[PDB]
Amino acid sequence: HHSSGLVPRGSHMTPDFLAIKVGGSLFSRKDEPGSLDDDAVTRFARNFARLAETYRGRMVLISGGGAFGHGAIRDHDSTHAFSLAGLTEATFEVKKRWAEKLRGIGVDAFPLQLAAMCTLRNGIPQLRSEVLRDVLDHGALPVLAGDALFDEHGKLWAFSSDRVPEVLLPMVEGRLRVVTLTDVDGIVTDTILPEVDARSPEQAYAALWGSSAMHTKLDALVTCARRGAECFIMRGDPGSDLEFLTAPFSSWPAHVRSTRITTTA
Amino acid sequence: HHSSGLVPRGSHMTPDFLAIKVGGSLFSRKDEPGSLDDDAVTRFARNFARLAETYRGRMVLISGGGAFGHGAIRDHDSTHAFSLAGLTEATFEVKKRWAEKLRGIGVDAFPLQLAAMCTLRNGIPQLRSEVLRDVLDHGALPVLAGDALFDEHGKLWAFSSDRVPEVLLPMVEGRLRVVTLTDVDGIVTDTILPEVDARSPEQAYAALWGSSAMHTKLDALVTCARRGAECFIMRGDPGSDLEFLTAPFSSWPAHVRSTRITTTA
Ligand SMILES: Nc1ncnc2c1ncn2[C@@H]1O[C@H](COP(=O)(O)OP(=O)(O)OP(=O)(O)O)[C@@H](O)[C@H]1O
Ligand SMILES: Nc1ncnc2c1ncn2[C@@H]1O[C@H](COP(=O)(O)OP(=O)(O)OP(=O)(O)O)[C@@H](O)[C@H]1O
Ligand SMILES: C[C@@H]1O[C@@H]1P(=O)(O)O
Ligand SMILES: C[C@@H]1O[C@@H]1P(=O)(O)O
Repeated sequence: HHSSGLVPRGSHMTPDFLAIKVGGSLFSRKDEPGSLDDDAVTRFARNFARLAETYRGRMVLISGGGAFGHGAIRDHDSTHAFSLAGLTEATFEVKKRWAEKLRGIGVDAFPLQLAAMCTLRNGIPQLRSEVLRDVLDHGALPVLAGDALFDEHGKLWAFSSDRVPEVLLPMVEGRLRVVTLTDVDGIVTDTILPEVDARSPEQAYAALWGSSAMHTKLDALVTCARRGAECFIMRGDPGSDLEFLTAPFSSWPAHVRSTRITTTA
Repeated sequence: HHSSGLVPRGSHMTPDFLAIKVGGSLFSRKDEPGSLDDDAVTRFARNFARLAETYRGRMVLISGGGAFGHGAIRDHDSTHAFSLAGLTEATFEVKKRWAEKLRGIGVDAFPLQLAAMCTLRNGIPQLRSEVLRDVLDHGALPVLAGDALFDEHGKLWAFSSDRVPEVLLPMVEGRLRVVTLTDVDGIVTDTILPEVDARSPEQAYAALWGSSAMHTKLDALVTCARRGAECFIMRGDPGSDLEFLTAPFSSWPAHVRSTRITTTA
C-alpha cells in the first residue's frame, strides 16, 4: 500500500466535477455533410449553460463529432494514417459551434483542441498540456471533442469523444460524474440495465452482442468507474432540464432512466 | 556565470530550425470577411512544402490572421475580454486552410491551437504543452497562428502571429532562423535598413515613427534575436522560390532584399 486521499463516495454524495458528453446523434445527421441542427444546439446550450453556472470551473462539455467527425474518418486514406489529420479540423468545427452558441448566452465557453493537449502512449491517452487545468481554474467552460491523436511512434489514431472523460481521470480531484447523452435510454438487455459494476461488467457487454458506438462508451465509462467516477449512459433531448445532474443520484427524479456504471460506492 | 552549450553562429552557418511566418496581407483582404486568396495559399504552399521536406521536424509555419483574425478582434466587446474567445476559432480556420492545402501536396501538416498550448505570465508567453515538441520529433509540420491566450488572471489577450516565434525560444536547440514574410521589403528608413542590432535597435524604431503591425514584428524579432535567433523581415510573394531560406545568409542570392535582425554573430 501507497497512501492516498480517502474520498467519500456514494449515491448520497454530490459530484465535484461534471463531464457531460453530447452525442452526435442528438444534433447532427452523420449522412448529411456539415449538418448541424442549430435548434438542437441552441436548446441544449441553454440547459448546459445552467449546469456550467453551478459547476463553474468544475465542468467540461464534450461534443460528439456528428457529420463532421464521421465525414473526416470516411474521407481519409487508411494507407496514410496522416490523412486522419483532417479529423482534428472537423472536430474543431463542432467545438466552435458549441462554444459560439454558449458564449451567445453568457457562458465563458472556450474550445480546446485535444490533439494539442494529449497524446497516446501504450494506447493510454496522456494529458500533456497544463492549459486545461488553467482554463478550469479561471472558471471557464472547456468545450472538448474527440480528435486525431499522435502516438509515441507518430501514428495518428481516431480518438472518440466517448473516451475523452478518460483524459480527466488524473486531473480531477474529488468525485467525477460522467454523463453520456445518447439516443437510447441506456444499455438495453428488452429492458434497460440500470446498474453495471465496473469491476465485473461482463453482462453489459453481453447485451451489446444481443443488440450490436455503444462498445466504445461502455469501455470508456468502465475505465472511468474503475478510477472512482460515477458514470451514466442516458437519453439526451434538447429541451430536457438537466438540473438533476447537479444532485446526488439518490435524489434524482423518478422519471429519469439511465445505465449507471460504478464500482462499490 | 552559469554554464551553457556554446552554439556556433554567424552568416556562414546553416540554420537548424526555420520559423516561417506568412503575413495575412499576402493571402487575405482584412476588409473582405472570410476572404482567403486560394491561389495565393496554393502557390505559397508549394514553396513552403519544399522547405518542410528539408527542414523535416525542424520547421513551423505560422499564419497571419487576415480577415479572420482581424474580424474576430473587430467584432468582440472590449467590456468583456472573454468575447475575444472567438479569435481562437478565427485563427483555427486559417490554420486549417494552410494545413489542408499542404496535406494535399504531400506535407504532413498539422494545425495546433496555440491557446491550448500556451498562456501568458507577467506578459511573457509560456509553452505549457509538450505536444509541439512531439509533433516536430515525429517529423510533422506544425501549422501555427496567433490566438487569444489566457493570462494568469484569466484575462484573454490577442497574441499576434508575429509573436509566435517567441514561444519557440526555450524549445529550439541550435540556430533558429525566423522569417517574417510581409508586403514590404523590410524596415524602410526611403531605403531599407539592411541590418538591425537587437542589442540597441533604436534606429529601426525611429524608422517606423517616420512611416507609422511593423512595431509588433520588430518587438518580436528583437526579442528572438536577443536570444540568439537570426531574424528577417522581407517581402512575400506566392510564387517566389524560398530555397535560399535553407542556406547560410552569406550565400543568399544577390537580388534578395530584407531587414536582418541579430546580435553580434
Ligand atoms: N445494448 C445496447 N443498448 C443500447 N444501445 C445500443 C446497444 N448496443 C448497441 N447500441 C447502439 O448504440 C447507439 C448509441 O451509440 P452512437 O455512437 O450511435 O450514438 P452517439 O455517440 O450518441 O451519436 P453518433 O451517432 O454521432 O456517434 C444506440 O443508438 C444503439 O443503436
Ligand atoms: N518603417 C517601416 N518599414 C516598412 N513597413 C512599415 C514601416 N512602418 C510601418 N510599416 C507598415 O507595416 C506593414 C507590415 O505590417 P502588416 O501587419 O500590415 O502586414 P502583415 O502582418 O504582413 O499582414 P496583415 O495586414 O494581415 O496583418 C507595411 O505594409 C507598412 O505599411
Ligand atoms: C472522433 C470522431 O468524431 C467521432 P465521435 O467523437 O462522435 O466518436
Ligand atoms: C492574432 C490576430 O490575427 C491577427 P495577426 O496574427 O495577423 O496579427
